[PDB]
Amino acid sequence: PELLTMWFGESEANVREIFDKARQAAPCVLFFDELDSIAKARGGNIGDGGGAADRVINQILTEMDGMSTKKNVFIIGATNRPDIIDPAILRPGRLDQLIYIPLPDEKSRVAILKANLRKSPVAKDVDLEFL
Amino acid sequence: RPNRLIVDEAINEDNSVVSLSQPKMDELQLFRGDTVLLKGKKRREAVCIVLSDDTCSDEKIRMNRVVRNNLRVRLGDVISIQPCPDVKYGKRIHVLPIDDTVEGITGNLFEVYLKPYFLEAYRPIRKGDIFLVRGGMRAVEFKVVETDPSPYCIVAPDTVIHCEGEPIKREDEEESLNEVGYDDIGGCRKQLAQIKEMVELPLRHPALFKAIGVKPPRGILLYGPPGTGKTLIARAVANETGAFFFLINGPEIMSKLAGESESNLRKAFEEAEKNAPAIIFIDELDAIAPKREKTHGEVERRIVSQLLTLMDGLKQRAHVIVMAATNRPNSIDPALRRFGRFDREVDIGIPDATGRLEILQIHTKNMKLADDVDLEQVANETHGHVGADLAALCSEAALQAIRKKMDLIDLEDETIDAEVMNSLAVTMDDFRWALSQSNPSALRETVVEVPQVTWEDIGGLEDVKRELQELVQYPVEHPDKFLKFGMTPSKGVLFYGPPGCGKTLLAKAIANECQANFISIKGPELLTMWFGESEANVREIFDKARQAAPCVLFFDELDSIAKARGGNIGDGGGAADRVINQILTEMDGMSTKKNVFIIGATNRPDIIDPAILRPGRLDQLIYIPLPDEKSRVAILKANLRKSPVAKDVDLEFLAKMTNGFSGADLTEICQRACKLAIRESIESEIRRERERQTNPSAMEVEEDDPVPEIRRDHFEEAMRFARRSVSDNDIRKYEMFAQTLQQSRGFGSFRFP
Ligand SMILES: Nc1ncnc2c1ncn2[C@@H]1O[C@H](COP(=O)(O)OP(=O)(O)O)[C@@H](O)[C@H]1O
Ligand SMILES: Nc1ncnc2c1ncn2[C@@H]1O[C@H](COP(=O)(O)OP(=O)(O)O)[C@@H](O)[C@H]1O
Repeated sequence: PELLTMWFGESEANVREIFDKARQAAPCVLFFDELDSIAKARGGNIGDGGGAADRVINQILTEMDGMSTKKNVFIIGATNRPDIIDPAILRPGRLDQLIYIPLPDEKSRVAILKANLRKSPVAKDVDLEFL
Repeated sequence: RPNRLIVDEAINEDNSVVSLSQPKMDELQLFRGDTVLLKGKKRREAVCIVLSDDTCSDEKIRMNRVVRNNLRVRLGDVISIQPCPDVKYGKRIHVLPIDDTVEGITGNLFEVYLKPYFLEAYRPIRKGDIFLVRGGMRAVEFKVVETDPSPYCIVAPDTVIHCEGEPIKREDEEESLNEVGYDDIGGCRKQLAQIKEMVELPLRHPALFKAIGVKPPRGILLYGPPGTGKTLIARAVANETGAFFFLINGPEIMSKLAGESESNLRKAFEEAEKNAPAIIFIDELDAIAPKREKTHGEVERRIVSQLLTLMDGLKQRAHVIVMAATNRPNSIDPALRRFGRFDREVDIGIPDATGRLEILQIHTKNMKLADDVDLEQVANETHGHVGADLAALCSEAALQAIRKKMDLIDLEDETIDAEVMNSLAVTMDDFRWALSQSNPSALRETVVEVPQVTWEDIGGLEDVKRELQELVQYPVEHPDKFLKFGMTPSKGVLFYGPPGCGKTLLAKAIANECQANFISIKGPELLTMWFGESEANVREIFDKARQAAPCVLFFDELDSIAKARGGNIGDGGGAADRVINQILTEMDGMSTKKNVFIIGATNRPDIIDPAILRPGRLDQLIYIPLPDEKSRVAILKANLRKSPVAKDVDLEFLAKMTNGFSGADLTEICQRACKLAIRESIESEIRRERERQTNPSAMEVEEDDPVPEIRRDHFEEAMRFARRSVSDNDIRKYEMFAQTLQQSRGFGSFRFP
């Protein structure tokens, strides 16, 4: 939502201020949730906001290129659809490593339930492993 | 000491009655209708008649303004009650009026005023008091100078009165009952309660407050549409609590020439600080402290800086309270809303129908109404008006009534007569004309109020009623269990189904049952904030919604985004998703504690962007089925209850035959049946005059066949062209969108324990 907010009007000020805030508070783990939102938005009938999409992607690319490697500021991005994203990002000096996150199965699921149902009551009757 | 009690505002209008709670009534061994002696500051004694009331507490005595001005006390003071059953009958009196309430009367004050007041009243009186009697058009107050036996006596049918004598002057202790009080404000009960809560202690008890050593409020903002009566509220508080109300105009200070304007403001603050606990009222704050962009000149910046410095110069020891009045809180310069300066904000909204009723009731206390007055109807008809407009309405209705009959009454040369200004009875023909010529001032504003739809208005939909009652009522009624069980309450509900199934009625009904403010937003408004600016238009709406909690915000036709974006235009998509992005942004940011409930409505759910349908956001979906032959009988009863019903009723083929009708076509069927009835009635009337124009006196009496009646024939002339509002194919697609979830719900078999 914030990415699209700085996609329908201005594009430059917000990226500069957010990267400055991230750099000044080092160390930090900057997070870019739903990096595919712009690609999903402009992939439909809408075909006018592409200029601002170039603006946003260019800002992200430029103030990743301008970050000194001595400063400890990571960048993490999560995308639901990887293929339609810009392949310029997946270049050395930018987001390079790709980690695949599978769907939890069986033995992971019982741990998921154990973590979730800590809550305050209990379930001493039904067996977690069965479900 | 079982005598000391604290005074409080009463409800009864009679001057010589007070309200006591039953335990104090029993403990003091006093009976109903007797006389008791009351005493307070400055050694003032009064006589009154005890009346019962369970609402007041033991320490709380309810008593109205005239007795208070007799006792020379204020709210929250301490008075003591003593038994007085020895009061005897009376004798010669010399009741006299005051000069500044009798100018231009010149009438028989004995017959017009005192006789109605003392007739079957048995009101006791005491020497040296002031009592106010309501009459023809003004307020008249009389004073007693002596009586026999002195001072106590009760007016009896067999006593001698004299209203002859020159008017006396003011007692010189003010005590003017013609000023404002708490009874002159209506429709703003909650806001007045808040103001009393946050102002009464620093002004009434300064010594104890400075003893405790806690920071008092230094500024209060009142913002709302003009004419709602903010200055009235400030004046009422200042007069009743006891203060030195000092008013500072905006334009008057602004237009004072050269750089001398600051000197007046500084002198005002320095003079207010040196007198007493005061209430400085800065009127039209936005006139002298506007936004930074608007301050083209340089004197405005100097004035604003002077105001800020003077406001900051309120070091600890200061009983001065600054109150400011303004329009919407966007014109004020942001630097004024820091801490130490104006921080508290109170919203004085436009009154609703009930509030209009109390305003009209207040403004016509003097006027002599007729027996044809229907003030509740006028209040129900006058939506979109503020206090000043209703005051002007009453005033010019009185002028119309006096104008209609003025030659016959005595126009004299300089004064009036009391008798002639008593048959003046304003009637509904005057008020209808008054409404016919009047321009409302508010109109195009968002209105928040309790909807009047009751659960019985809607028919059927028991499952949806149960789900809504579970979802909205439960979190606010038993909060502890939610916290103790891990469960974290839900935020909103999205409705979907065929159009015309009554989603808006259900939302209004649930808002009424939950007893919370309702705010409705229409599709056209969303389209308006589409084309152009969408930033603030989704900002002040949420600000108002959050400020007036508890609330049930309703979004109608949320699907218009895809309805208009979808097509051959495609260029409105940017400003389009601006709106949805703003909705998501300030709907994911609301605190879970806030009890602001969001409800969405749509009829083409497949095209809604699935970003909204996520956990934390609007998640629960309730399907509203198209009513069919189960419940249309209830719908028809609901929408034909108001009309003068019919004979033989439907209950039958009328409802039975139709299968697949929404509410809209049933309502239009009712409208068409009533239209046919009206057409028949008017045609019979026109025939009656077209027949009697050539006839002599035919003992013309009330026989005109005017009794309303809508027989089966009218309904027959109605269902001959009714149409199926909802097409059959729509059901398929809506139920397929439901089937997506239901097939995702397919796995439901009971597993092993
Ligand atoms: N109970 C009431 N609520 C609101 N307004 C009222 C009430 N009683 C009287 N009024 C009218 O409201 C007017 C207030 O005038 P004004 O000071 O201009 O209001 P504001 O300054 O808030 O615009 C008075 O002239 C009075 O006639
Ligand atoms: N008990 C009822 N059930 C269903 N509809 C009703 C009922 N009573 C009245 N109606 C009609 O339903 C309409 C409500 O429209 P609304 O539900 O807002 O339309 P939409 O569902 O398209 O938003 C009213 O105009 C009214 O004429």
